[PDB]
Amino acid sequence: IENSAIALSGIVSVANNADNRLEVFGVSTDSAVWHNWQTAPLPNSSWAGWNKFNGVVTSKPAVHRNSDGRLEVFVRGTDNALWHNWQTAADTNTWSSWQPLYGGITSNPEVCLNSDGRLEVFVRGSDNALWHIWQTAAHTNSWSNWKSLGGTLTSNPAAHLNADGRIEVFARGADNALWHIWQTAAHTDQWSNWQSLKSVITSDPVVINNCDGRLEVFARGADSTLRHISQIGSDSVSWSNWQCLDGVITSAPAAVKNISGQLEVFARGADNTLWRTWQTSHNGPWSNWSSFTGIIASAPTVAKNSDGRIEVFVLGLDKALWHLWQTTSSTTSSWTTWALIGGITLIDASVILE
Amino acid sequence: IENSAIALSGIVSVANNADNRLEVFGVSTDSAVWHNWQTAPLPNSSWAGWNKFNGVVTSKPAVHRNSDGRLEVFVRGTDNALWHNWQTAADTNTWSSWQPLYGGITSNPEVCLNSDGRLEVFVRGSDNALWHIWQTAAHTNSWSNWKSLGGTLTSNPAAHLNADGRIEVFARGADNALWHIWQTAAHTDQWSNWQSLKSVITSDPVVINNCDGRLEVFARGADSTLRHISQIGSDSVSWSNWQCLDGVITSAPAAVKNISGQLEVFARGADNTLWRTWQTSHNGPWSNWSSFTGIIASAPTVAKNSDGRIEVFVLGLDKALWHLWQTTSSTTSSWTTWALIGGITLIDASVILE
Amino acid sequence: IENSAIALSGIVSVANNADNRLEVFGVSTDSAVWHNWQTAPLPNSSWAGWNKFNGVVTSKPAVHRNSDGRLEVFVRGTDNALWHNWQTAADTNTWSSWQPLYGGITSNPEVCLNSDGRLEVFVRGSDNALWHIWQTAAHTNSWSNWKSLGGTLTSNPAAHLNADGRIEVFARGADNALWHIWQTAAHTDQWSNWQSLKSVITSDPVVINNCDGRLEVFARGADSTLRHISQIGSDSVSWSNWQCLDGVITSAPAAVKNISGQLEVFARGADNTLWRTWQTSHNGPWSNWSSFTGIIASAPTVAKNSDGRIEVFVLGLDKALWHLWQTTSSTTSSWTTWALIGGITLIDASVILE
Amino acid sequence: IENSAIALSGIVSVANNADNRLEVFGVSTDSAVWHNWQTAPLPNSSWAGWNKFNGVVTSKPAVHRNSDGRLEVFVRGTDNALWHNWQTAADTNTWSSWQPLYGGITSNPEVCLNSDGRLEVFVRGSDNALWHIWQTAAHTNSWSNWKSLGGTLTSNPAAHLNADGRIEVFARGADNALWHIWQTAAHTDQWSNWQSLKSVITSDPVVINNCDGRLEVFARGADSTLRHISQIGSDSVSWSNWQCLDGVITSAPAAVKNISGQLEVFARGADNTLWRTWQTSHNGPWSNWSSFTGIIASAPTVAKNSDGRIEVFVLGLDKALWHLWQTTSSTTSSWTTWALIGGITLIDASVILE
Ligand SMILES: C[C@@H]1O[C@@H](O)[C@@H](O)[C@H](O)[C@@H]1O
Ligand SMILES: C[C@@H]1O[C@@H](O)[C@@H](O)[C@H](O)[C@@H]1O
Ligand SMILES: C[C@@H]1O[C@@H](O)[C@@H](O)[C@H](O)[C@@H]1O
Ligand SMILES: C[C@@H]1O[C@@H](O)[C@@H](O)[C@H](O)[C@@H]1O
Ligand SMILES: C[C@@H]1O[C@H](O)[C@@H](O)[C@H](O)[C@@H]1O
Ligand SMILES: C[C@@H]1O[C@H](O)[C@@H](O)[C@H](O)[C@@H]1O
Ligand SMILES: C[C@@H]1O[C@H](O)[C@@H](O)[C@H](O)[C@@H]1O
Ligand SMILES: C[C@@H]1O[C@H](O)[C@@H](O)[C@H](O)[C@@H]1O
Ligand SMILES: C[C@@H]1O[C@H](O)[C@@H](O)[C@H](O)[C@@H]1O
Ligand SMILES: C[C@@H]1O[C@H](O)[C@@H](O)[C@H](O)[C@@H]1O
Ligand SMILES: C[C@@H]1O[C@H](O)[C@@H](O)[C@H](O)[C@@H]1O
Ligand SMILES: C[C@@H]1O[C@H](O)[C@@H](O)[C@H](O)[C@@H]1O
Ligand SMILES: C[C@@H]1O[C@H](O)[C@@H](O)[C@H](O)[C@@H]1O
Ligand SMILES: C[C@@H]1O[C@H](O)[C@@H](O)[C@H](O)[C@@H]1O
Ligand SMILES: C[C@@H]1O[C@H](O)[C@@H](O)[C@H](O)[C@@H]1O
Ligand SMILES: C[C@@H]1O[C@H](O)[C@@H](O)[C@H](O)[C@@H]1O
Repeated sequence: IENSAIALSGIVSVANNADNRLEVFGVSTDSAVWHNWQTAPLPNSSWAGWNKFNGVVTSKPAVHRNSDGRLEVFVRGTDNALWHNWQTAADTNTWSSWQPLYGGITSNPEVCLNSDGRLEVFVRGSDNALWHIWQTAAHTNSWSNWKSLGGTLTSNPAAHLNADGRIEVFARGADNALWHIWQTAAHTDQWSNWQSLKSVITSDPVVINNCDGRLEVFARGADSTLRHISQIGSDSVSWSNWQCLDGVITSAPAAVKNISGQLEVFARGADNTLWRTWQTSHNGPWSNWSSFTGIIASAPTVAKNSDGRIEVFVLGLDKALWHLWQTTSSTTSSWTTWALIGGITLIDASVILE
Repeated sequence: IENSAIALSGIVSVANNADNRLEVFGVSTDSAVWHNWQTAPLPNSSWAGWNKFNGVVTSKPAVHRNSDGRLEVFVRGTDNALWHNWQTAADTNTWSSWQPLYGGITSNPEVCLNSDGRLEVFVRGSDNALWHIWQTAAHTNSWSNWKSLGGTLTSNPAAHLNADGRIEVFARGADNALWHIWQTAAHTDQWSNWQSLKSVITSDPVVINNCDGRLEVFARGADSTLRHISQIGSDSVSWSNWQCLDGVITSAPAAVKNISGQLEVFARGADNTLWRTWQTSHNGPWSNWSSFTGIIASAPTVAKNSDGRIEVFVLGLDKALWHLWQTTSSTTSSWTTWALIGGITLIDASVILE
Repeated sequence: IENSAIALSGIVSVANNADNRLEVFGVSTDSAVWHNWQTAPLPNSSWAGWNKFNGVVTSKPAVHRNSDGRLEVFVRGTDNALWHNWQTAADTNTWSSWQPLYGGITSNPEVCLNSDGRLEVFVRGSDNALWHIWQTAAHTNSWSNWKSLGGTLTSNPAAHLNADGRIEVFARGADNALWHIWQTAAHTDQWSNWQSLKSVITSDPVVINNCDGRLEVFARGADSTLRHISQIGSDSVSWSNWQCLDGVITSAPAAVKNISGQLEVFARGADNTLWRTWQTSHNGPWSNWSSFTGIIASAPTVAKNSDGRIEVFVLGLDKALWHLWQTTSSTTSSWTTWALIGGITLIDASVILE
Repeated sequence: IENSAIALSGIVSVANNADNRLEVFGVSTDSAVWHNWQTAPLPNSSWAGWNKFNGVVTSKPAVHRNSDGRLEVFVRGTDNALWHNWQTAADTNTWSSWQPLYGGITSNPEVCLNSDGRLEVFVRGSDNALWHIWQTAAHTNSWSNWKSLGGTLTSNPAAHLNADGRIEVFARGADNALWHIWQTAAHTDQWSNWQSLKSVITSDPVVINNCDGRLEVFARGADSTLRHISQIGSDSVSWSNWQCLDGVITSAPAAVKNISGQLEVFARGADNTLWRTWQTSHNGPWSNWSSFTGIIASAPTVAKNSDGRIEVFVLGLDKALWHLWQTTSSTTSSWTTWALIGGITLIDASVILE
């Protein structure tokens, strides 16, 4: 692979509803967003069926739960501006129409919740810089003007809250290295300069928080293996060295923290099946990758159920959405085999960044 | 102290709003509930002033945030039944009137959020058993009938979610030991039998979750010192031995998990000042207690701000509410000295359990 | 029990030979020291039989392995002075006669190895202060003069190396609290002043090193339960608060670090059987005590075999030495039941400190 | 670099004497072994000066301390057989002549101490298999016959005790992967078959024990960076995945466990200076490499002083031995700059394995 490659992304965005039911969002062959959901937060739950939002879209959709429980989806439109829609009541299938947030968008949108309850969206803009826009009041349809954070992006952005409430954004730069920028006071429009974490990544970065409040970042490297880095913590503003893990992966990775507090990472492997690795102990070494039966056609998208059970979604060879999950909450739970969520097929609507 | 004593409780209940502003609830000399809140989730924020809910009450009030962000308060009424009121919109000072949930209540109420978004309330009933009632749909004013969990309670109940979504309830029993009972499937009406954790406690139990998903319980013991016990974990249904910490305490303890993942405990000490102890490392030993200047007249009530800063509320010698807090998010942050939240005085409305 | 009680001690001293065979030393009804050893460092090993050192003694004997592998035993004599004898070659049953080190001794002797290979002995002296004497060259029969470290002791001393090579000595003081004093430079005659760790202990203190280089001290408390305290570490000269563990114990405790790095403690329990508790995780909480069948008449003495298997020695109701051990090296190994090491009976020769 | 390269090795072997004084062994331009030692185990200690053992040698020498404190050195002779010499008394400069152990040796020798006090030596033999020979009685000049462990070696062997007393040997195989073989009962002639840890290493393997009893192995990889792997533990016979650390290294690595229980690794870096990395927390992530001033001409050899202070030895550009060390025992201690141990120059006598 080339240093400037971006690994295959996930095919849906997933969220937990206010009642913790999983709900997924993808783009079908009509270039419209469709969604589907569990009807109950139970291990046996049926799924409602695929329901369409009217409107042609031009990016992967991004979803986040508002601080009042209402889901809200962000997507690029036919006019290359940002659009969004939302549940008008938590846990209810009453949605707004797509509504305009304007701007000129050249990446998939990335949405984060500030620690004061206000949603905030990050995109690459028409000048390849990072731009953002936010709710000016928690869970309200009052949005700011667009504002630039500068930089030159060559990946989609990835945003995450630090334990102290400061949003931090990660993105690949013009030199194919991982760069990052952050709020310097929680949920305030006060930002750092861009700083480089070095190395070379060949996927979007993926970021998760450890129990102990340290951010950890995962990405595919130049040699096509998983690599990761973490904050040193203790009021330090330093990071660890990079480590790679053996095993060639062929999609973006997806990270999750299990209910035991340990990290797990999923990715499509060299044989195009789903691979999983997990920390064997607190901060510990990582297990050899383990494989699930079945060839997959997207990166995994990983979520957790109301009872902590991990669930994974992927594009199948039939171009439909499949999922599998842990049967019980235990960290040693067995897993199901891939099952179909049928009724539509999906396309990869991700913005082509080059 | 006698084995059957119940240590002095906190004087307010505290919650985070959907936007993470702190809001406190207490009972004034008119035997009505009043509340006060931060106007913004900032370290410098002013407080709105004391506002009254009309209605005479006969217990300490209990507050919880619904899964749609709306706060909801539970209290015993003049008729010894359960009453509740709620914000009609998240982050808004538009409240319902007190509305009836009926029942015969002989303890302070305790409220928990199930992992499927439904509030659930636990009380001691007219026959001294544990009784509960719940929302039948997430964040909706549809409630179940009252149902008995049996037992004989001599403390208020304390409820907490396990990492796998199962509510677990702790309460002192007829033998003055700590007992507990739990959902055996997450957010389902399937409960265990009562089981004893043994020992003798002289306060309500206080329960918190560790990073690694293990519950930890704190209480004052027969010798008036803090003692604690924790789940062994690893799909075990066993608990650790009890450990006590040196230092005589004179109120209920209050536990909090800081943004570094470590536990801290606050309690009024033998000299009637606020004492604090913290885990020195991951699961580690506990620090010697450290003292804050100022004589206090209630147990502490502890909360965290939107940026992770710990904040403590207590009754003063003037019978008014005071608070102090960490000045920065760091675990080594300095602390302020007690400041007054003036305008009313408070009484301890806790139900007298004997 | 009274605050000034000293819990029943172990009946033998145990050491590993240069080849790691266990060897035990006790006092028989002739008031002479006898010893016995494994003939091979194997799980099935026979024991050689009881062999007598000629000479009447007046304390429990203390044994340590020199830095050249030779065992060396220290004891108080009929003249109340210190005497010692030694293997003249490692792993060989060729011993010196008892040889004089003089002094006036009013406690059992305690021996430690400095980090530069020189043995050092600590005793309470005729004026109740701590006194010490040392090899002036590693593993050589050249000893210093007696020198005083001051203080007032009401227990036998317990000495242990810090991770940085500094000997630290623990002993109960005139106020029945735990006190300690330490080298301020490794293996040098430069010592701190006495400092109090506070509390009240009713046994000799027992000290062990954690993996992470922090000393941890165990003792019985005023309420007859096990209590413990540890160094905070990180170049701090502070200690944790004291914690007690539920369960009444009736002898001195014995601590050991298993080959997994976790601490375990053994003690005679309230029912006069052997009890065991272990840390359930890294620095973690402690297990409920578990009991071994059989009434015992001394504190346990605990050792580790060449393969890490834990082995325990106690006085039986027949006044003979019994032992049991782990059958395999695993931390979850099963245990044998008490077996007799027959041929002599033993007395408790410990110096009566009052 | 090629997959079959073996990274530059250290220029001396180092041991602690019975009194913990450091002593180093190297080969000079006369192809004889010389040694030098600290005169006292102190931070300021002078060194004795270079002293020659008569006899021409044909490998790097290997040194180990016997279980009776006497150092013993192993080397290949002019006849390609194994030779050894020893201190005849601990801590004394009275040495045997080189004495024969015979055999046909095609690697540097590697020496380990069994958990029953018997030295054991591992070499590649005339048929490229692993061969070994051992003391049949602890610290005695009675040796076994040579015996084969099979395999095909392309690196020098590296041997280490498991926490349970079983020797484990690591060596690169015919496929350039890391292989290992182990005693299946502690200090017994009962061995496993060879098993592969996979990957590709371009240096000798280096093995150390973690506090928690798990072996960890370090080696340079095919991409010239440091990589490492560890035992999973918990009576499992599994290992972690491999991880690499960013940073090109140009010698064998040297690992050490500091007195805080954390691992540190030293290696010559891409700019031919000494680099150091350390675990930032328990099992934690690894720091970015830090550099010491000065170009070096060998891998580092790392030791610990009697007080825990880390000390490093390297070949200088003048072909003499240099060292630097921590000034205090603290983990954050400052370091000295390179100082000369003058009087001879050294050559790399390592056996050329191809
Ligand atoms: C995001 C970063 O912004 C500037 O610093 C560029 O010079 C970097 O190459 C990178 O694109
Ligand atoms: C809550 C518990 O319920 C029953 O088991 C009683 O026998 C106990 O004493 C306790 O009150
Ligand atoms: C060992 C200690 O030495 C002195 O400080 C005494 O005052 C203490 O009581 C204690 O005995
Ligand atoms: C040491 C190992 O021994 C055999 O298994 C060989 O097939 C391997 O290639 C390796 O050399
Ligand atoms: C998502 C939105 O759907 C609408 O129908 C379009 O008119 C907008 O341009 C945008 O594409
Ligand atoms: C997303 C932002 O929208 C604005 O309208 C543009 O002017 C900016 O360059 C950027 O593209
Ligand atoms: C995940 C499923 O595995 C099967 O082998 C495929 O045939 C399906 O299309 C799908 O990819
Ligand atoms: C809290 C409620 O306030 C109301 O005014 C009363 O009528 C009810 O009895 C109850 O006390
Ligand atoms: C709280 C419950 O209310 C019901 O009405 C009573 O019948 C129960 O005994 C219990 O007190
Ligand atoms: C906390 C405050 O400390 C002061 O000393 C008291 O005078 C106030 O009443 C209040 O208790
Ligand atoms: C241990 C020593 O044994 C000898 O026989 C005695 O003479 C000494 O006094 C001392 O008791
Ligand atoms: C052990 C020491 O021996 C010396 O001879 C005595 O003078 C001291 O007081 C002390 O007893
Ligand atoms: C440990 C052994 O247990 C048995 O019950 C006793 O009869 C023996 O004397 C001995 O104490
Ligand atoms: C190390 C030994 O030194 C001796 O002098 C030689 O005779 C042997 O062959 C061997 O080299
Ligand atoms: C080291 C061993 O020495 C023996 O003499 C040889 O026969 C073996 O092949 C091997 O080289
Ligand atoms: C370590 C020392 O650093 C210096 O720069 C060199 O000149 C010396 O030869 C030696 O290598």
